[PDB]
Amino acid sequence: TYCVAMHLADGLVFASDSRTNAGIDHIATFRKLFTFGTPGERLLVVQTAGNLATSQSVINLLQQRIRRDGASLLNVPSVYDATALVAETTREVMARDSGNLAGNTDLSCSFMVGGQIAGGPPALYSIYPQGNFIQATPDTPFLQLGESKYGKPILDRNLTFDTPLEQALRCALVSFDSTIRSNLSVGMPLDLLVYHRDSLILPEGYRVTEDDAYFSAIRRQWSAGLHDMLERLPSPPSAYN
Amino acid sequence: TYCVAMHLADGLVFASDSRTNAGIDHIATFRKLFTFGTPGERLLVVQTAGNLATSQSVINLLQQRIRRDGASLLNVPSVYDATALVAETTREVMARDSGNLAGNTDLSCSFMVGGQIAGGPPALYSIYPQGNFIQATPDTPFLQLGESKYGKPILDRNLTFDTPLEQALRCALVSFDSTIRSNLSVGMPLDLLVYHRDSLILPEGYRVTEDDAYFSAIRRQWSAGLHDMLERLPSPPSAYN
Amino acid sequence: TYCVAMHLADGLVFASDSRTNAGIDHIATFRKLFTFGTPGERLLVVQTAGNLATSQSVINLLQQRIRRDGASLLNVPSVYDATALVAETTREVMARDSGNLAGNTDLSCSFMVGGQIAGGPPALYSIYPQGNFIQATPDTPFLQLGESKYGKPILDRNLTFDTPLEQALRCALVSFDSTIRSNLSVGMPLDLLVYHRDSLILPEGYRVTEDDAYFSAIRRQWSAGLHDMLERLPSPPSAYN
Amino acid sequence: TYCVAMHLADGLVFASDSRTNAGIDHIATFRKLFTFGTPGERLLVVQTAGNLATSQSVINLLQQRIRRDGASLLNVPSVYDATALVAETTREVMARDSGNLAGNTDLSCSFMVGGQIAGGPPALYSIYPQGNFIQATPDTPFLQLGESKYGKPILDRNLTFDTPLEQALRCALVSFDSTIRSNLSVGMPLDLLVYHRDSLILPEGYRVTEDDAYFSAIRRQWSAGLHDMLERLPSPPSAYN
Repeated sequence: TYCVAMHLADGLVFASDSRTNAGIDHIATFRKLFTFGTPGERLLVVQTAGNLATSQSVINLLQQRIRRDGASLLNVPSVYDATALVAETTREVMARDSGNLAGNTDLSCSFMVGGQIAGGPPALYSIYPQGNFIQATPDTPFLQLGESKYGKPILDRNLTFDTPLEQALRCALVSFDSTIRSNLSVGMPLDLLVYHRDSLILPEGYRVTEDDAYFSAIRRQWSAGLHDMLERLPSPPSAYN
Repeated sequence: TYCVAMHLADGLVFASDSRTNAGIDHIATFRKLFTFGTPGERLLVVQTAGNLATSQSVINLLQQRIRRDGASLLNVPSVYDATALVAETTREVMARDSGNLAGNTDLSCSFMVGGQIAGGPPALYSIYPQGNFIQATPDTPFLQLGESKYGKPILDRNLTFDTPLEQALRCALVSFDSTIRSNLSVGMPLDLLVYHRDSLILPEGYRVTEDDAYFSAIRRQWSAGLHDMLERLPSPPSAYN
Repeated sequence: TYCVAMHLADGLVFASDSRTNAGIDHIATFRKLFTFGTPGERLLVVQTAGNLATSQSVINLLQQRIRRDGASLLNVPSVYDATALVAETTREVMARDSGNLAGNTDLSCSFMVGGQIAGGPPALYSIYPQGNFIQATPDTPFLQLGESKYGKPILDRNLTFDTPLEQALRCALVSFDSTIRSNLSVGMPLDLLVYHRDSLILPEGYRVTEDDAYFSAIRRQWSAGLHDMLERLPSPPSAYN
Repeated sequence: TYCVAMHLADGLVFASDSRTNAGIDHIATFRKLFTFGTPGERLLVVQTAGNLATSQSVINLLQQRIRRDGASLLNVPSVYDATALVAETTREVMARDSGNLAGNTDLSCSFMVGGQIAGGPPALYSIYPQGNFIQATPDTPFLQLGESKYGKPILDRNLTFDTPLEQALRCALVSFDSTIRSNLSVGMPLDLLVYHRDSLILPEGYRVTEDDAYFSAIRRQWSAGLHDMLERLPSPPSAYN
């Protein structure tokens, strides 16, 4: 479980893995990036991390309620209020499943909610286990969920509010490369989605499998590059021994 | 997180850092100085300190509500009432996020609200974690938020109601210099804003980065100065050993 | 005294004369169209007809109270509530000036209140002498105050919800043309204001004087037109004598 | 925080310190003596003690309302009614700030209100935390707020209704001397005001700083005096051991 989302000058970029702890000795693939919207009016993306049961219930309820007269991700007036609604829904799910039977088992999960609603700029939020959330800004334009320390440095080094989408995406992919190599809880397939500021369309998004020609290639290149750079760095002086 | 605001004879000066505790192992840059107003009618500045999620929500709601028929920072009749509105909004945010899920986590934050509305003098208030507030006066013309003990002495020593703006700003910068050296929770970039009494314009404000020529220079000078004065102070008499 | 307001698909159009009965042998010019608002958040227009003293007092109190912590035209959450507030204020003024000293003199006046507040469509109301009101709709998209029968037919004939603003304004002007010719209590200068749906700006509005090139011209063309049509109408048959 | 006020045959004398508890680790200077009036018609003085936020709000509202059609310190018909108005205002402030958010924090404060309105004698009242008040009389011609036990004896010993103003003031200063030495919560600068019975002018008042020549001198003299008297008092008889 590792998710990243970026809010940049030109729009939004989302990327999630799929490897999921579904119980003991049951590791499995589950999508962690979901889209919602009406074309020409709004796009919203929700990413998930943490307890599967909880996050599934949350997503499921959001879907059921879309087709119902009352508060829903399709009528909510701002990306803020969408984020709040997700949080609200999370609280509701935690209330029900909590009891003596759950015991000390940890039901918490976290989300990212981003997108654009007609008539206001695109936005991106991250909801914490405890249900309070923060918004990405130009000074802090990307947010992560899950197992994210491994792939943070490359984003810290290169990403800024002005990074174009194609390059941000690329950057995200390298982030996943390092993460996958160094932590087995993270794993392919990946799910990506790129959204263009003010387009107000629902992009289809894309799934990166094991076999993906492009992702295989940039991994091979990135390795060769790192290995090169390392050999062509100077040796430590006398002093260092 | 360290913010300072001054209300002086000639106007207002505001300065904030940007380093922000956004969770465990996630320290990040977030603007802590926000401006609002209509040119020729009003300027209001809000500074933030404390819990990111809470303060962000508060600022976000104040922005959404500006573009809405009802109480807002643009229609409020006095700087006092602006301060009250911020506080009012804070209460509202605390009410919603509070629950079993937050648990013992500390959601409190503090604010400064200052500026000028057409037809009355400029004013500056500070709102405490508990939602009650105080007003800066000629006898107590500056107020601080956050991690402020480190840089308080220089202000206590030099600042008064009659200090001109350029000098007050300079003074503030030295305050930040000492603070940054002695406490890692405070950090650049800094955000400044100077407002001239009765101008009723929205100044663009200015951001001080790591690279800033002027700020680098006065830090280097101030160090040299202190080091000099210290060596040229006399030795303690016989008595002291 | 003659005022017209229209609520159309593309926005609002307001127009008022200025000739005012201010006592015996004291006929005078007074503005009867007043604007209020905060740019990017709301526009409200109030038009007046009836007793000068009363309407002036009403408008004056609304202005004073704008700059005061409490109910005011700037904080009121809807155009409806604005209208209600105006009415509320009117009642308050009538209560105070009523007494034995006024005697049988007629202190009543009427108002139109229209505009747009952020987050809801534009609206237009008319308040009657007795303080109860009605709202213009697509089927009845214009409302009049004062001496309005003279210029009603041209509006009834041509104006509809879908009439564009430039044409509605033109239509209003022809309404004033006929009125001014046929009733001395109505008189120039006129005051106009056009507001574009969802613009949320405060238009400067425009004053039509005696000298106005455009208004002089359309009056001259309209006359010539009417005179033509009249001569080219057929004669009544034998039967009619 | 220590304030004294005296109502004497020749007029009124007011004196306040300025040291103020404004939060934890934030002790600061705030004026605690405020004047109001119209020359040739009235003088009113308000002194404050207790919670800063509360008292500031009270004073602030009294100022705002002076410039507004309704009950205010400038139109109120007697010093009594002025006192009542201050109390009334205090209640209003306590009502608003009270809630769950304040919690158990202590928002109370106390005031003195004294002065003279044309056509009646000067008067002096003290308002208690609970909003009920008492009036100084010839038999009890001074009243204190704040930390007042330290400097009470010198007033009890020497002050009476017939004490002239210059001597009463002097007496007050000695009161502050002892208080300042024995309690750190009280501190300079001090603010004084002397008002002459029937003068109906607004005296400018005077601020006593750390550096004040006269106050430094009488402190030095008073010390020397006390030390002298003490050494020249007789020894206790045999009996006492």
